[PDB]
Amino acid sequence: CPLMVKVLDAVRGSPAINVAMHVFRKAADDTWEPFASGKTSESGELHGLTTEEEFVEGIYKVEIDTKSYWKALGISPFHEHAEVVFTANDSGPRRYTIAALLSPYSYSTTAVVTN
Amino acid sequence: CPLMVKVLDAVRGSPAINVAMHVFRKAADDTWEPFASGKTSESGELHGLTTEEEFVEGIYKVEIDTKSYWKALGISPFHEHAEVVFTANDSGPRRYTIAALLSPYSYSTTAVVTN
Amino acid sequence: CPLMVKVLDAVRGSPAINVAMHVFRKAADDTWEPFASGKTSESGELHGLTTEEEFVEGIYKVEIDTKSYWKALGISPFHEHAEVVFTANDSGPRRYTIAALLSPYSYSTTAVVTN
Amino acid sequence: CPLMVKVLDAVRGSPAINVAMHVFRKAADDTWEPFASGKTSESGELHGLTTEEEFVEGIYKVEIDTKSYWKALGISPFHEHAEVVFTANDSGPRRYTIAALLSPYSYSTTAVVTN
Ligand SMILES: CCc1oc2c(Cl)ccc(Cl)c2c1C(=O)c1cc(I)c(O)c(I)c1
Ligand SMILES: CCc1oc2c(Cl)ccc(Cl)c2c1C(=O)c1cc(I)c(O)c(I)c1
Repeated sequence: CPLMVKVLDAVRGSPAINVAMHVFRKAADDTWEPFASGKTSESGELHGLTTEEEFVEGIYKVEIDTKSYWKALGISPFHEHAEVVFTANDSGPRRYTIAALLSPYSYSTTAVVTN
Repeated sequence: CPLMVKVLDAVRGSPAINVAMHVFRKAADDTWEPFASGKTSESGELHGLTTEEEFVEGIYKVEIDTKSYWKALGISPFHEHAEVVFTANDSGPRRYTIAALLSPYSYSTTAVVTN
Repeated sequence: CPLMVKVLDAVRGSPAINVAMHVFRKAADDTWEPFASGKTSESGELHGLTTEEEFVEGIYKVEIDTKSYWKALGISPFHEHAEVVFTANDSGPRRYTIAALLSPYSYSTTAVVTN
Repeated sequence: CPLMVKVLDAVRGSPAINVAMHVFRKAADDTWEPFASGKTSESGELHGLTTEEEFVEGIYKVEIDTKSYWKALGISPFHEHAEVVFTANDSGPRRYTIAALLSPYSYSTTAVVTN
């Protein structure tokens, strides 16, 4: 699993469950081609988005539907979505975890890139 | 000033100076139209992007060029940019401060919205 | 003003108003001695804690009463308080802004240090 | 495992390895009794601190030696340590993960409390 996403909820102190997201890959014409998508599990995680073979170098965008998450909780959110845009680069075997910690008016995001 | 941005550096504990950013507004045809742009000052702040009359209701995107910031400091960061996308002025005019705290592999972002 | 604190609310997207905090300084006997205290204003800021002459080198602790903040909003938060402990003025006098962004189960804290 | 700690590094985008920490429990005389300690693994995690039987309600402090971590990396840090102080409360079976994301001049911390 070369690319995984983890989402946590800073209001409830829990995994953010059933958070939908779409992953896009930047095309030569600078448009965002849909690449993969899913919803987070009960652990706030989304696995199995891509494979080693297809996860080639390039610019990728993860668009996390945080607005729908907060709306389902009855809490007014600020952002339309949380977007994480990064370049994936071949420097040895790399596994990427994109993590986001969500609050209604704020979010934090980090990457855990390992071998 | 109804739309201001502030950027801090979490490595040096300082304002993030000379950070370029572009603001877009979603058009009726669903494309992102250019709205305003600028760079942060010595205080890490960017003021004067718009006016109360021009800053109508809509969905706005602030694209903060964090990559160029880190690269000029010798650092190859994870993110291509920090994106902040939000609906503004849906309940009447408000003043928005978009803030981002930057590290090479992570950033946090929040908003301060006043009436 | 060499020591200022700013506190924001990540749920409401606003300053965190009326947040009490106590500042301590580590004594030569290694106990925490009271140094200054106050509460945040309508802007979420606390100024006037000390002076350049009084704010000598040393290890300082800012104890931010986040629990009382959340409880007054009806929320039972995770943390008892937010603690920020740092050495100040070790290379000569500096100006410090201690910032905290609060959510019920999470907070971020940073420092802005200027010469 | 009722209490676990996870530490990540926002400069290198990796688990924070070999980070030492001590856990304290508040005593009746308001002093901090040493309770448990350890160093994070290659995954940035510390398990096996306590057991269900001894992890009773009370106020607990996790003191994370972030200063030694950054010093070992040759990077000048702001904080003496990162402290996380919380009340553990019996509301059904609860597992606590205390997580911290570290930068030299800033850190974020959250709790993931589950059943
Ligand atoms: C969404 C995950 C996450 O994102 C963070 C950001 Cl962005 C800032 C600070 C923190 Cl602490 C976190 C954080 C975690 O708490 C976390 C991470 C992993 I990997 C994990 O297995 C568990 I359990 C918890
Ligand atoms: C409490 C202030 C604060 O703390 C943060 C943390 Cl800890 C992480 C990320 C962010 Cl973006 C912030 C943040 C701000 O938004 C901020 C800071 C300053 I100085 C400021 O003048 C204004 I306006 C806004």
